[PDB]
Amino acid sequence: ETEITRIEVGTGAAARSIAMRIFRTGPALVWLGGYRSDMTGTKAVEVERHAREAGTDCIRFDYSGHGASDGDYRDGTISRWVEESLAVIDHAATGRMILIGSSMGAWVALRLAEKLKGRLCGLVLIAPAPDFTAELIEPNLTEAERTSLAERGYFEEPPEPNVFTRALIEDGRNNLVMKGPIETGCPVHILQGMRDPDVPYTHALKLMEHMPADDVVMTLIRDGDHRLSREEDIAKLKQAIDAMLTKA
Amino acid sequence: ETEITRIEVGTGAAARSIAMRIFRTGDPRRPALVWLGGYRSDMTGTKAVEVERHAREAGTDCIRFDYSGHGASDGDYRDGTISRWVEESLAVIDHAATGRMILIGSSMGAWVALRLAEKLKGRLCGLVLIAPAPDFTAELIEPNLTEAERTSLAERGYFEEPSEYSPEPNVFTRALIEDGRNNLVMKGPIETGCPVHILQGMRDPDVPYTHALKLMEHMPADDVVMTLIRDGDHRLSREEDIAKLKQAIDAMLTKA
Ligand SMILES: [Cl-]
Repeated sequence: ETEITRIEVGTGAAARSIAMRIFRTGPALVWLGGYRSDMTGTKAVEVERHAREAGTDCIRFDYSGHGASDGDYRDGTISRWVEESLAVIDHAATGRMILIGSSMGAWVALRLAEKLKGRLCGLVLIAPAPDFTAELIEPNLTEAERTSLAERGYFEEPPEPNVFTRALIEDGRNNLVMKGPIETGCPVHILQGMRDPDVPYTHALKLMEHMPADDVVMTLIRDGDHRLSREEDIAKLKQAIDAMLTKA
Repeated sequence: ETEITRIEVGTGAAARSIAMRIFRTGDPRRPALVWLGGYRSDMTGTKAVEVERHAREAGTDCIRFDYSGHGASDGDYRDGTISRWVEESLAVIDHAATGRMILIGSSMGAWVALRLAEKLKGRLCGLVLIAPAPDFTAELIEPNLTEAERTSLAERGYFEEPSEYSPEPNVFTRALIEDGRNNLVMKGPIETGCPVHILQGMRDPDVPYTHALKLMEHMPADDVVMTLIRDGDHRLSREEDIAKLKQAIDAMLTKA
């Protein structure tokens, strides 16, 4: 329903076209997706759908190497994808916004939250995966996996296998957000499933511990997995966005 | 405000009178909210009054009562056990809690609510647990007993914890801790037969919020949700905390 518009991010051989779907109603919502997802995913589609009911705009886009944007995802880094998110926000966000980040998008959202001090009114983090290169991937590397990162510059995770590049892991240490106290200046809501097989729910708890006292809430779902895309999971996401909208 | 009525619970020398405050406002199965307070709590406390207020606003009944040795009920709380307080709660439910029930248990009341859910499986259609403290005798007291507290338990049958808010110290008897073992819910799986919502504060000084994670890991993979409040304490009685409590009750009311 919402048509794709595009901006060029980066210069020279790093220049790449970023696809965006900017919805305008008749406090925008901004979506930041996962590591190898795209803006047509279930949760992303439901966020713009929430914007249609709350009478607000919605900003969705695809990272480079994702969805309808240029490039190979194996050439991407957190810095590159943060850059694209900033560029899309500067181009589309005409005012206040609520950042909604899922997994790697939550890591991107937290980096954007620091540079945002439009203005941030709320944070909704879905199965948040901040610092996952240093917190989750690095401590669980087999000696055969790091040998691949040394001789090949990447490693493969077991129908197409996820490839984590050496550059992604190295750039991740320059984008760590759990370096200390995390002041977002806005209410925060975390959605997390206890049966998450990719981001252990304690990782979300560790992230929440790094946030100060003021308005951080977590909805912990006992039977939820990493995607959290069931109808009941989406219902709680919509309620978390509704809470952000009522306190803004 | 709400009239106090009483029922005798137990037989013989164990008989004791339990004070209740029954409020009466889907339609053939009018649900009742049931409050279950914490250790040494009172049915006139902040959370309990708000639960009856929520029932007055939602058009449902409300069942408030005091454990033996608590509030308006007979007895000395130092004579009580989890078994006795589960017993009284079941009797109050059987006498007043008509039809559909949503048990709202705070701290020790959450342990009682989980025991009631096991025994009732009217009928339970929801559990709201505030700062849940299941098995707190074996999980929270026993592992932190000093040598002196273990000795006074053996020598005198109790140990004391001075209170920084009241001149009366807090007492934990050997009977409460021993009988606690016969009431553990977190040994083996927990099945409640009804959706469960947990309210917990990360800054809870009396029940570590990890304790409520352990509780959730013992429950099945179906409709167990926790609202974790970053700056909440154990009381969870601020205006913002009461708000989330009413939201939790309303959510339980929409799922039958
Ligand atoms: Cl209270």
